[PDB]
Amino acid sequence: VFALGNNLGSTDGYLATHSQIATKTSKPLLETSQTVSVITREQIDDTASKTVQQAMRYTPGIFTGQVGASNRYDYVVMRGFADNSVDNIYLDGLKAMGDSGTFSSMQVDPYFLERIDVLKGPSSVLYGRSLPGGLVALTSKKPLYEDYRQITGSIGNMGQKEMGFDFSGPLDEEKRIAYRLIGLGKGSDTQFDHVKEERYAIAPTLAIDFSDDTTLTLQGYLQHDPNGGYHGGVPADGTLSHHNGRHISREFFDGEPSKDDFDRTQRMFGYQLEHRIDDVWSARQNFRYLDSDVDLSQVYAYGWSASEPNKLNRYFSGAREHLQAYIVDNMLQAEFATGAARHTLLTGLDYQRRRTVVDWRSGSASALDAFNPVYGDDAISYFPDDNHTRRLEQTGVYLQDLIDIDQWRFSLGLRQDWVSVTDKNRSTGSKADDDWEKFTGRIGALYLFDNGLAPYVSYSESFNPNAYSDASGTPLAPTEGKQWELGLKFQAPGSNSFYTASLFHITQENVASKEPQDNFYTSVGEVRSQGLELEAHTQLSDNLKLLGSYTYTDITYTKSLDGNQGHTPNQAPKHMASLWADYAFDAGPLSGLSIGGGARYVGETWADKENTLRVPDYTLVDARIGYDLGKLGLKGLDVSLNANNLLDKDYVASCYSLDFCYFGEKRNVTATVNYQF
Ligand SMILES: O=C1CCC(=O)N(O)CCCCCNC(=O)CCC(=O)N(O)CCCCCN1
Ligand SMILES: O=C1CCC(=O)N(O)CCCCCNC(=O)CCC(=O)N(O)CCCCCN1
Ligand SMILES: O=C1CCC(=O)N(O)CCCCCNC(=O)CCC(=O)N(O)CCCCCN1
Ligand SMILES: [Fe+3]
Repeated sequence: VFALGNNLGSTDGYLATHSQIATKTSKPLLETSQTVSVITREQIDDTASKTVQQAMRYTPGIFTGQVGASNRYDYVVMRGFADNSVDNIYLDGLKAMGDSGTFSSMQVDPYFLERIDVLKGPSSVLYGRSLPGGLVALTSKKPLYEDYRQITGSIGNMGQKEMGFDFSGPLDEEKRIAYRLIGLGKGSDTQFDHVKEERYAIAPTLAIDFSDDTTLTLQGYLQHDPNGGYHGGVPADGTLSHHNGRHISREFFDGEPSKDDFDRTQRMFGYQLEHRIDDVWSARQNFRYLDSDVDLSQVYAYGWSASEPNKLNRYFSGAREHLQAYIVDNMLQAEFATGAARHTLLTGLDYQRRRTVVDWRSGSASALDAFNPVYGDDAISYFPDDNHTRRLEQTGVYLQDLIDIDQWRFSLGLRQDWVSVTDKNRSTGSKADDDWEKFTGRIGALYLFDNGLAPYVSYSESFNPNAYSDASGTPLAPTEGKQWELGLKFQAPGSNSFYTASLFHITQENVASKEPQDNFYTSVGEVRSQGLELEAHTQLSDNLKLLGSYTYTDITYTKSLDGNQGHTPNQAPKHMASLWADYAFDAGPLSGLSIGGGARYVGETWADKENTLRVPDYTLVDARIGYDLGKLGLKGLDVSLNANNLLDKDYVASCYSLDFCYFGEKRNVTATVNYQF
């Protein structure tokens, strides 16, 4: 059993029935007064999904183009909140613990994942520090109690190759002890000249039942990315328009092949202890330690040379980083009745402690011709080194009551947080030391009709430490999100279909803002995001699987000192939609064959905060072919072929500014072989 900290749903095709993302305790999606999406293991594979970021490319309210084709980090823009989008990821109930103010942001390979859960809007009441768009919860693969052995191989264009294996099963005659061990190797060239991606990772897991009342799960995850692909951008001039009559290629490398390194070693171990006391009382401890090394050498373009017609000015960034982080979550849940009301009452205490030691170097590099470049002129003019030790501590105390009474489903949550953040400029010897406490709350109400219709309303709050500091060097007040949400959910009790609509209004406060004149920030900015999401998961037969989505997002700087009080953030499409279908032939000559694909639409986005032109809209097509050769008498063998961006469209996915625009991925074609023993 054991609802606390577990999804416990069911899954069929692309549709999950339950999640714990919104509650830290298993709850049907239909009875949860929040917007929750679930991306199934099957959805990841069918779409040939290569990262967490890309796996959401079919999910409403999520923009997946912040840095275009780059795969170095998972940038998850939620409900138009692009800033700190790298810090939205949770793994097995615990904040991932990257430091978004450094290069040490972690990435979880999808091959280790069983599910991806997406919670929209402010959600600090259960998690502490987080962004106003929502958050993403990855659920790792766990030991199975029956033997499972899979081997997979993939090959593609762009020099892609990959190997994985996934073995699981019980170790004891009684099936109280089970393991899973997963490993993988991969490599890629990318559309971009002279770039490599490469990764090696292994994940051991051990599960032990001390009895029916107690389970301990032991986890390891060790990952080495000796190369980091491409993580650059080029000027809008001449990507979005011609530059002296020519266009920059989508394969252009703005760096120096002799000085382009990204080495990230991420080492994690942890455990989850599950103890049932009573049919009433349950307790859980989730724990994870992280230790990572990141090494970076990057020459990048930054604007056009003022003197040399078709050359870009270039600069150099260098970094060596060591990140350490501890996270524990202590949960105690009471399940009990009080007359007609059934209560699910949760109390928790969590603790985050992080230290990041960063030695940064920078300088000026030679200009580079943006059309027919000559590489090799790699001398750097160094700027002053900039060395820091960064520390963060977060202690949270939270309370939640899920109250079900007749057809009502209510949610009440409160959390008090103590945050301490410090930054020792180790070059200068100075230290910024700041302590804060924040109170956050959430209240939800949903009415469940007996046909599977569920209207609901939600109010929810969030906070995040401010990345900026004021006229005295003291960091500003944490930013704050507040959200009103209205929704409607529908599942016909027969069907394997599910439909939702969500209407949202998010206000974000204490955003840093200053007049262009000034060098100092004040916490007087405000941002508002409002809109509508529609999501459809259908099975119209036991062969035909559907997904669809529509997103309308109106985000605006409602208060700014910098001239921008009235503008729309860049990297924030007003309109998005997507649709994916998969058809499996199940009897007859074609049996064992599967066919699939889909299309996703992103509306225009602004290239800059100043709003001076648009990044055009784009429509991409995906397609798939699978064949289970077991149907030809070799059981456990299946093969598939995938193509994303099937029409090979050449587009800018987005721009962070007028200097930095990113290309979308060209067609990515994959062939996969899966064999179970
Ligand atoms: O370590 C760093 C920041 C991290 C970074 O920049 N990465 O690229 C790594 C990925 C983490 C976040 C994704 N990027 C952003 O959120 C854009 C940040 C931005 O606007 N800047 O100007 C840069 C910040 C100035 C200091 C530069 N040094
Ligand atoms: O140069 C720095 C510090 C180094 C750094 O932060 N790097 O990422 C490495 C080099 C950036 C190259 C372009 N990177 C992108 O366009 C992705 C977004 C991003 O990462 N930014 O930092 C946005 C601003 C980058 C310019 C200002 N800051
Ligand atoms: O304002 C700051 C700190 C805030 C920050 O880092 N932002 O990104 C603010 C978001 C608006 C700017 C969008 N992007 C760019 O201008 C490109 C690279 C970048 O991001 N820079 O900051 C380098 C610009 C120098 C600005 C001075 N430093
Ligand atoms: Fe950067």
